[PDB]
Amino acid sequence: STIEERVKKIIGQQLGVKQEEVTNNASFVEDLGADSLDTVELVMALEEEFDTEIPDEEAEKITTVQAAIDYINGHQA
Repeated sequence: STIEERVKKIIGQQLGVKQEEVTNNASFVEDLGADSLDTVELVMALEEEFDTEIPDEEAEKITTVQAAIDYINGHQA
């Protein structure tokens, strides 16, 4: 669906990066660098995309992007 294909973007923009280096198994946080506009942003995005205030507690599990997908999918599957 148009959830993941967009997720990458969210992380590709939110975190602030290009639209190519975005994969489905990269700890953007440490891997790349998301210690400011990581969740604080991703949340809103991933939130606007549907509705799920991804809490840091659970955000630490979405360090990457895929998790952010399997997460939004693990809710409405």
